[PDB]
Amino acid sequence: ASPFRLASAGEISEVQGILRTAGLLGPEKRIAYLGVLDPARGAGSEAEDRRFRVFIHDVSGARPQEVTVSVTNGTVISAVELDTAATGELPVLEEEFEVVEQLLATDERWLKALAARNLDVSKVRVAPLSAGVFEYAEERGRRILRGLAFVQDFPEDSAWAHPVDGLVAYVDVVSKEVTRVIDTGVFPVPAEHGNYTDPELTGPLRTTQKPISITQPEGPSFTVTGGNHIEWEKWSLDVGFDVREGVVLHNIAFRDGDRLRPIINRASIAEMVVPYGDPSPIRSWQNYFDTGEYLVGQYANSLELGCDCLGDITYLSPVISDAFGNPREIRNGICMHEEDWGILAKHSDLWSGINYTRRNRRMVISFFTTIGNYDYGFYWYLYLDGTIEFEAKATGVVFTSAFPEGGSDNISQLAPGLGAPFHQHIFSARLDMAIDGFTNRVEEEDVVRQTMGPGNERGNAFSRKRTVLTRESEAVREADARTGRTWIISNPESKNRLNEPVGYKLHAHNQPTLLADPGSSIARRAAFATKDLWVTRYADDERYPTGDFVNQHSGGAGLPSYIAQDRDIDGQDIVVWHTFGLTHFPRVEDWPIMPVDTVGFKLRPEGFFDRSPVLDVPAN
Amino acid sequence: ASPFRLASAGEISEVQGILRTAGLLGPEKRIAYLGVLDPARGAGSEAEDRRFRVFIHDVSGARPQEVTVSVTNGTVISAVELDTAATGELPVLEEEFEVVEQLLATDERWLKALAARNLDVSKVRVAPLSAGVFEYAEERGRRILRGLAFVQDFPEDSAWAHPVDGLVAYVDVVSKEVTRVIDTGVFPVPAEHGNYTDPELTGPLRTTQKPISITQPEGPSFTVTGGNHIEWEKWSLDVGFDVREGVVLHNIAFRDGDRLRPIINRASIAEMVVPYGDPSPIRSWQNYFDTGEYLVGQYANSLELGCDCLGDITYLSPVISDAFGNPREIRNGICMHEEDWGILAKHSDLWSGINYTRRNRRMVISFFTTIGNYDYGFYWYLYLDGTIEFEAKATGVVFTSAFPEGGSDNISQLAPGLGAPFHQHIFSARLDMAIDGFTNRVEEEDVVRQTMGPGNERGNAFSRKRTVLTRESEAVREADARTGRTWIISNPESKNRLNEPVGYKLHAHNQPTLLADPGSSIARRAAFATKDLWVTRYADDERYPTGDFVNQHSGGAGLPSYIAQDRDIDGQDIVVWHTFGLTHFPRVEDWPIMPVDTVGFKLRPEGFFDRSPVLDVPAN
Ligand SMILES: [Cu+2]
Ligand SMILES: [Cu+2]
Ligand code: NA
Ligand code: NA
Repeated sequence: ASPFRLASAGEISEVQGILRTAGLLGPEKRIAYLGVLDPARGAGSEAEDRRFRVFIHDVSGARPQEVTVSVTNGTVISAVELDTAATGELPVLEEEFEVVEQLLATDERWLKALAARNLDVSKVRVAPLSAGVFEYAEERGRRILRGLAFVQDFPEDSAWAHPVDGLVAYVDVVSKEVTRVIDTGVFPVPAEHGNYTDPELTGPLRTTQKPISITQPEGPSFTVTGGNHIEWEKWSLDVGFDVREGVVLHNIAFRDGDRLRPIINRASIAEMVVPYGDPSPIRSWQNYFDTGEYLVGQYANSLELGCDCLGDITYLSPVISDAFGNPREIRNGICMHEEDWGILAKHSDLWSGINYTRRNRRMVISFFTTIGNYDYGFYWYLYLDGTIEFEAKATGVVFTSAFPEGGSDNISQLAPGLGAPFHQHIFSARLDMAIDGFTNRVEEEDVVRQTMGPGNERGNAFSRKRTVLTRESEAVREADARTGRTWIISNPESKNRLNEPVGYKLHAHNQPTLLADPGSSIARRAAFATKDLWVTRYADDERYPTGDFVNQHSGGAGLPSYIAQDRDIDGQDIVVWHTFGLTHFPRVEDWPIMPVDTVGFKLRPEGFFDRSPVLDVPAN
Repeated sequence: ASPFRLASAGEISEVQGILRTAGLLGPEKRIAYLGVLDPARGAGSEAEDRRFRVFIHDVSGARPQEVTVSVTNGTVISAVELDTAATGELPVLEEEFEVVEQLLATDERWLKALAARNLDVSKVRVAPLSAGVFEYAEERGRRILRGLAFVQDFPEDSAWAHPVDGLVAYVDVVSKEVTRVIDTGVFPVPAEHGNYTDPELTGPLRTTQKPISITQPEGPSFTVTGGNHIEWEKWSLDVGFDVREGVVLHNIAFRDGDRLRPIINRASIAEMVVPYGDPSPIRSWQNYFDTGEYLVGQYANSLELGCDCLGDITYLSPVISDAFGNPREIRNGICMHEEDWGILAKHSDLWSGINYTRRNRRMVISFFTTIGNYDYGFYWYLYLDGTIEFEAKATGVVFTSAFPEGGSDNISQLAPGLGAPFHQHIFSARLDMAIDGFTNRVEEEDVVRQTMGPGNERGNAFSRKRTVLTRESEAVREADARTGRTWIISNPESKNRLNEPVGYKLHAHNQPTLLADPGSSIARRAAFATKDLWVTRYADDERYPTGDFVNQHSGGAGLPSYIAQDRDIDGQDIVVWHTFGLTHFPRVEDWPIMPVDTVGFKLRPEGFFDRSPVLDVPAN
């Protein structure tokens, strides 16, 4: 019944038939992206209109199209040819991963470089990497992928231990041409293996780990209705899934007594960028937008009970489309469960003699994704006390290079002759705010130091200042950990019983933002990442901080272009964009597979409730 | 057998007898502090010498003494009269808590102020607060406590909801004199109650929370031997307990294959300070060193299975001394258990087709303490991958005031007429480092931005710089979140297989440090808190960042005085002092009892192991 229900297999078959009868899905076509569109502002129209956005690629070489279709009304709504030299290529196709290794396997120049290194071609894996935009003018308009080579000694070998440095090729995957092959010098191929399941490397496994058993004998405290509508401990929300963004949260709300109070209309990780800091021309072009270029949702793992998700777990299995419009189920793609979170509140009073202790709990909603050497867990947490937290978990295998003779200021050595280039993982959270409704605004809050003097005779005083962001042109903000800087999203027209506007406070981790030079290509294409916080006026088509077509776009689209409109955000329908990430100087302990590292943010109520919202929690 | 074993009841009886026969523990004496001394550097002396340090107070008015005794040799080792006007008062006695309310209950000036507010004296609770050092010259040399009044409407009432503003008194607890009573004006006593167990306030309790069951059918994976020696998942350590510091960790080490590698010799929270930012003369003197002035260990709660500690929990019950030298057991004062911590490592490889997932685990060691309105949980965590984390959990009831007519820049309103002054909770972690032994050093690590140009043609490069701290005079460091600043403690004489010095990286949360004016009394007495990081050369008697006698000391002792020696720390026996804390602008949701807020730090291996140390973890 709900317009926010997950796309069904049936709905996706219907989309493929509508594109077929309309003659848009010919045998030369590929679906590069398919997703349900969110209902428009003011869903007061009786009965939904399930619409779908589709990106259609033409392998033969024709121009691609952007298509909207209504499955409610079996009709194509719009269909637009795209000039990709202008607005950007389409997302990388999964079938294109192999084409780079196969195109290179017959190229004369490729084989010359391999033979000079005594590499058997059937042993060389080639990674299909996004091209970006640089100085090669013949790439404009063309669908380009660059290739980096790794040696696999045998089928089960970890190729990441054997990079082939000094060598890169570029590939046009439509016309199937190796446009360039660059060989800047021979580097020794690192010899040590990195197979983390070889008893030779692991040694004997531990016998010391006794089991931890986490059960819920009466089942879980949350309920799911309609496929994806969660109700848990006064929280209410819909779990959506998009093949580009991954897990999306809609209609996050809190049942304060008898009325349902909205908090966030839509929450998602709307882009990630991984820029590399090795200035070597073999790699100085390396930057991946995993979300924008590859679509992280389509590589969601299936999560195993007992290994990935432990406890009483409820699964969701979202449906996406393959390149031909057939429905594909991702079995057990989303984990949801509650877990114990220690003490919520505690006090033993000397004067009343009353002792009081309550436990905290969190709702967990997660999925895990693999793009090549990288694996990423996306975790959303809901806590009893109203706090909302996001956490990214980064693991997998580090991207490797050779370690140069006598060192490097931009690469870490992980094993003899084996290096790891410096890089970042930067995420963009897009928070469509709905603090007690849609009239919201953002204040910046700084700690204020006071000087010893009149009115502050003992020099102990300190305060805080709040600056309202009224226009988009002044809502591009930087962190300042030293002054305790946070941001409050409030509703100026909704007050608590103290006659204060209700609000939520955003707590950032204050990690470094984009390190690249402001004149670089990557600072241009990933402008959102140069700043910690952006606020925009909501608009239906302002969906991604980089725009709709990241692959080989020349830069400027998305956030820098939205805020140019200089719209009013003082008490309006606004969207908060928060940049946060990890700056990774790889360590020996990251090799040969890396332990999880984490980064995130959280939002806590700030005068949203009239008292603590967890007075009614039992003792058990 | 171990010299780091917890003090026993027998040992404490023996201490009381030795002080008795020696005529130091007369009927006018009080033990204000008793603790075991750590073994000296080079414990190669066969058989230990269990020594004890004792602070002895004289209620009659004589001078107090500092005494060392050996229970191994039943002899007093040293005994020193103290000039407390010079070196500071002794810690606050527990029996002194009542004396302020009883001394004030017969004072003419106190009763005059109460009658002008129609307060029945038998209903007024008085909080015994530390005095600090300010402008009152008659306080030098005297044992002073200040008193703030709260109304209790009935025995089980929460007095914190009913502060009596505009009123403070000062009290000499030795001669029993009310030295001053200041009444700066009448404020309405806030009327709403804050009883969080009253069904009227809580409403009906939730019936929606189903149970979470955490069991270990084969028992826990860690072993305890000798009372307090932990071995768990290659970790090894001793859990100590001191009535001032609380839980202390000794001899933290990691079993890397066959050899036992030390990491940290001694870890403790060596001081906490809570400064208030309300400039009102009723409160502008308010600062508590809970550790230094009150001794947090002696207020450790007893932790209930199922409420405070959930799972398969092992308890320790430490023994301390009461004011008369009788042993007092704190039943179930320390919780230790392991808990599941999600995914440790994960990768699905496209080319090898191998799927790999491991879970992480943490060892938990905690206690909980109550000082008046405040409750604090101290958590030390040990992780499979070598990470060490500390976490403070702050809860209890916020300290309250009246909320003034038409607002305040230094106080939050929590209920009609009820305010909460701004304040901080600042902790000092003292880390006696032993990275693969005692030759250690500290480098500061900053991210380095590079300009687009020659050698960096595409403007993508970035690097990092490490600055060695060689003398104490240059080891007073500040955070800088914007440049990713961290600190590495390494051993220049111990290398990994890449010929890099092994090391651990300290990750700080980068919260604001002491906000008070640098000329304030509190910036003088709490100098450690004005800076994020200090490094000192180890010395037996350099134990606390504030010195041994915090109560009413005029300032400068501890860290600022140690570093003046300008000793060498480049490859030496060093101690790291890390300042971290919470800046608390109270919110409505903090009332009437506050949900937990957290702050901490962590240390991760940085080239300490030759590869990942968790390759040998099973799948289960
Ligand atoms: Cu990384
Ligand atoms: Cu506080
Ligand atoms: Na909004
Ligand atoms: Na040391």
